[PDB]
Amino acid sequence: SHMKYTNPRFYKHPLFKNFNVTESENYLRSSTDDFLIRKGSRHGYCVLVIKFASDVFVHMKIEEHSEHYTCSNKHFEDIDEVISVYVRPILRNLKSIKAHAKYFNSPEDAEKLLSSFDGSKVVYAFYFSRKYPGKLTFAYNNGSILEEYIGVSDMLTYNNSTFKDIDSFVAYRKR
Amino acid sequence: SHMKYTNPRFYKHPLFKNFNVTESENYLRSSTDDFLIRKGSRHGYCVLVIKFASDVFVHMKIEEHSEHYTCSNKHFEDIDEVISVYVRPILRNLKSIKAHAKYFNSPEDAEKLLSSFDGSKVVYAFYFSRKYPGKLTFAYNNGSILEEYIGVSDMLTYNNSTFKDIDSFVAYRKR
Ligand SMILES: [Cl-]
Ligand SMILES: [Cl-]
Repeated sequence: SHMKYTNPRFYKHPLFKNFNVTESENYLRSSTDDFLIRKGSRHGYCVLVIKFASDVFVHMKIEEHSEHYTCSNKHFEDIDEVISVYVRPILRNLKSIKAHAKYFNSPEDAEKLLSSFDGSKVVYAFYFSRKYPGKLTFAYNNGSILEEYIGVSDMLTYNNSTFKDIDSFVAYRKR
Repeated sequence: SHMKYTNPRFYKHPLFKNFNVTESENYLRSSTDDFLIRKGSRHGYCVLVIKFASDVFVHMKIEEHSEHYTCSNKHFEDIDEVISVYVRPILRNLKSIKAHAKYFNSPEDAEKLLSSFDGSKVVYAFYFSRKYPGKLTFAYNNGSILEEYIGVSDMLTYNNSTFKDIDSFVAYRKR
């Protein structure tokens, strides 16, 4: 935006925390909280921080305009609407992902399974990307270990395609 | 919105036509043009009208706010951005759809094919919905003629799932 004479309205919001990047991630590392909204380094916006895992954080710019907000190219009546329409279904998604039989917490620890490969079947694992916070890595071994990125929003997104959960993704990916 | 003292900015836009619903569809029926933006019946917005077929028109509210516009829950810097980001890929989609081997122009005329059913295979056809302008009807005969709606945006959307074209949709739907 450009600067206004009044405090940004999101300052008054209960989810708004006066944190920078490190403080947000710190606070989230040791909180039960899954997300917060922090201050942006320049005027006009705050930033939604969602903890994907202990060391995976997603920071999304939320812009404040005269009545509405915008977040990820979508438009929202208020911050509460960002949370219900946008954040909760992400969390619902993250919950399923980490419940999955085939989800692991580290690449390093999804390592064991990928190495157990006989030649009998494709071995595959899932773990969140640290190189691209917000991506789920689909890793598989068919002879060589390959990797693919899946987007994590309210759905799982893979190239053109879109999935409610890992299961349906798996179904599509094989056949 | 509520009323302002200045003309809505979209009046100045070259794609804006001072038409109501009938005039828009009329004009589109007999134009080579695929879409236009028309006046809304109340303040604060114009309406994108896309011709899907001779008697299928999709009307989408485009709201004008102080600098940005909104259309289908998405946010746009200007009307031009609505067109490139939103309308052209719809048109690219519509083009493919009507190119498809399995697309027909009327339900009535996708009737022949659905009746040719032997028992040898599932017979299926595609045609745009008139009951829900903006939907593509996927019709199939496996014993009885069933129907399903696919959304037409930049992608084809079917329940949870999303497709670039009919072909990949077909692939998914069978197996
Ligand atoms: Cl707005
Ligand atoms: Cl805006």
